[PDB]
Amino acid sequence: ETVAAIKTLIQQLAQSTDQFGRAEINDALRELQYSLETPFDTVMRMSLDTCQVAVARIGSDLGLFKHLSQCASPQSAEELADHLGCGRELMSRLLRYMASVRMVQQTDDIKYISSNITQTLAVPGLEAGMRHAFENLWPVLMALPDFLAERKYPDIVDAKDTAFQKAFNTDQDCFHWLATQPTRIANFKVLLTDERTPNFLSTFPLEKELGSWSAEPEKALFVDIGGGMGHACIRLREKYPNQPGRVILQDLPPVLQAAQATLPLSGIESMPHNFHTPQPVQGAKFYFLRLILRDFPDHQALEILQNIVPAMDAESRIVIDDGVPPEKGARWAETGTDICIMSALGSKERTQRQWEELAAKAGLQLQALYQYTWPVVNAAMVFSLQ
Amino acid sequence: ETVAAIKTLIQQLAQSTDQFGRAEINDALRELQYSLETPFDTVMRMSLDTCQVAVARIGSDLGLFKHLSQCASPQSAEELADHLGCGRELMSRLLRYMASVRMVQQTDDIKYISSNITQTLAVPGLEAGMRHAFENLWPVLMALPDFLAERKYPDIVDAKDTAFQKAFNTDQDCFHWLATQPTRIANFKVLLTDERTPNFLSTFPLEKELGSWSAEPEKALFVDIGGGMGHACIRLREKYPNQPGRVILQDLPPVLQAAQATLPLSGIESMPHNFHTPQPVQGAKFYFLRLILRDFPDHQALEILQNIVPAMDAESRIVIDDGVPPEKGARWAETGTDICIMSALGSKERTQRQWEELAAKAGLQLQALYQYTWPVVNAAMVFSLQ
Ligand SMILES: Nc1ncnc2c1ncn2[C@@H]1O[C@H](CSCC[C@H](N)C(=O)O)[C@@H](O)[C@H]1O
Ligand SMILES: Nc1ncnc2c1ncn2[C@@H]1O[C@H](CSCC[C@H](N)C(=O)O)[C@@H](O)[C@H]1O
Repeated sequence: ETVAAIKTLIQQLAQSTDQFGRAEINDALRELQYSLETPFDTVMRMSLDTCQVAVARIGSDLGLFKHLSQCASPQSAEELADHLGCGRELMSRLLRYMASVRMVQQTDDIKYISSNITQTLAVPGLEAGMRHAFENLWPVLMALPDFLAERKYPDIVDAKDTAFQKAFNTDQDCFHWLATQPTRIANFKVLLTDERTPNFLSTFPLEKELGSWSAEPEKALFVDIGGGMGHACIRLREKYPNQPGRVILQDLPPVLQAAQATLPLSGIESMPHNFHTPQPVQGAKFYFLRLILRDFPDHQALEILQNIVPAMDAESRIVIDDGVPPEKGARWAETGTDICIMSALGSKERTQRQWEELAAKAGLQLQALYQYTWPVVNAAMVFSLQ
Repeated sequence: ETVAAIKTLIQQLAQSTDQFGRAEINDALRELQYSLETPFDTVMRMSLDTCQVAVARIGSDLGLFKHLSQCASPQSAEELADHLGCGRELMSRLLRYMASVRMVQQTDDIKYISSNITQTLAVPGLEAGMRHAFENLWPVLMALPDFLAERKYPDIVDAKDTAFQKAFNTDQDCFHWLATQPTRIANFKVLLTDERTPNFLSTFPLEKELGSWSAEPEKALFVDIGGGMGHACIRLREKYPNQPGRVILQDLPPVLQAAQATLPLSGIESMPHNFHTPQPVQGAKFYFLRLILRDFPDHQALEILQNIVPAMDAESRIVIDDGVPPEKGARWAETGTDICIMSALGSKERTQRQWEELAAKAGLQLQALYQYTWPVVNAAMVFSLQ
């Protein structure tokens, strides 16, 4: 059949390229889908695609993805239902739906095996992002249209006056509201254990950027500001095991104690630091900010940069590792993020020119930009004092 | 470039087939996307694809899609913002996101024109379907995971005990509650103006099913039970304009009122009738139920059928026009519908065997099954007395 032939050739093209080529193919397949659906199909697609997150959250509550990924033969719906404690008819209907969207696979004797998506949802860090989206993002998006209608469609600029405050009936911003929320801290801390791949070290020419700087007598090579579990520090020490200089993970105390389990015995310091205060480490080569500034409106993002600038020597650099969407033709993964951080945080995705304008207000100029993902661009941008 | 070549060749294959083949290709493109995405891509897709309904809702509130679909030239974001009463920065970011998911088209000089999806969302009945998804379906899906956990995963069979009651904090079932909400019933009435295509008359062998039936003296040929705007009656009269016999649209008076604008001035009777009460028309050739019975659990669906059966002749037929999902390999459109109607109405999609089991409890037997859509199957099922 022509359908089998299409799948075979796209599969073969996909395996004949790298992860960025496969991402480009997937965006093309998505664009083809939208161009080819009928009007009624469009409305059905938009209506039913919301089911995926709800049904993933149920499968996660039942432990279904973890169980199915460990099974060694196809499982019947009754076997899964009786094992996980689910009603037989309910489980059979959830599995039929999951099979239709490849969350599981259905065999021709109507049994079930894991798919690539089953394996994904069984990973704690990824499972946690799905649960984050259901419990924290969905309420904000559900509130955005009426929030904007009430306020007469304002440009959102303040983290304490956006859809989040209407959706959760609070007056705090996300950061502070979450502390008051037991169940959501546990999922968030699990979320921080996910490590995105690839990372900036795949294209960052660290030796070229070192240049005229010296680690002697005891200077810091790398200060990871808000570095979470410290994945950037770990990958840096791993890739450049012979480069001298302190490598310092900076974050809040509760996150730093969680990171102790995973950090190496030696080579990475843990330093409690609130990045809304002056940077304590002086003259470091790289002050590193990964997925930090995108969570803040320009006013607060600027204050974070101004808190680092007085610690910089002439050879110091601020490295912002973040999304850099293009000026036109932006893709859904970076425009969707923009709407979400608008609605929850009052912040925004920034083009290269918007990053430069923000950094110029802190006294900085862009020296170099090292993309490491495509077609949705994440880049390490290297800034020095003007 | 490979991506351009894939789009060219899929587009050419799509143009060469019919709507059923294009739907087959679209399901295959979806399956390829899901198998080719990375684990991180899966979570981002699940997370962000719900932005689409939220942003469509906003563009609907602003009249954006209706406006853009009437525009004779590309519009800048500033021109749209100022025309529609939206903040310029807000409108720019919404348009960028809409273009990235083909809800509009962005030009090379960063202006905006209608896409196929813009035109769809400008259609009142299709727009109303999207607004229904946002305001009615979304809160029920949002409530389903916690509802199932509280009741430890029951099999849902009661229309007054499902996620709908939790989501809207009421003890009414969905049908009664909707009537007490003026803006929601108003949207619903616009929703009824959308006419699905193709319809059952494309494969229904009317003359063979009629045989020698005579309309003499006063008999009805076609009774459209819960017929809405009467599309099935209108199409029947248009395709067989010389077939004698009355054609009767039965619904509740508020819906029949909205139908008068569209009905032909002669040939179709509007008869108020509650299908939970005994059927007034005796001895009709066809009692027609399109997309009625899937809205009810088996007990209440049985009673609707039992209200008709005493009116039937030996020649009378009940025609159920509804989804007939396969025993295996069902598609996302028909399984996702099953999960939505579970959560909001306590009902279910039914396989052919499940329809026959239900209809036998009313003393009916299946005589013919006429599919008219593929690969998601809708069929007219013709039942007679045992
Ligand atoms: N005021 C503050 N001072 C220092 N760290 C903060 C902070 N507010 C939030 N954070 C931290 O900022 C991080 C945001 S997510 C961390 C992402 C990390 N840079 C990475 O790419 O791996 C969290 O670890 C959180 O604990
Ligand atoms: N108790 C009742 N008696 C008669 N009609 C009812 C009813 N409850 C709901 N309805 C009607 O049933 C219809 C369901 S949707 C309409 C579907 C229609 N058969 C078609 O496909 O074209 C609505 O028009 C609604 O007004």
